[PDB]
Amino acid sequence: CRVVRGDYLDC
Repeated sequence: CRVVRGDYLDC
């Protein structure tokens, strides 16, 4: 998983 700034998946 990378990050959530337009980068997270479902974790």
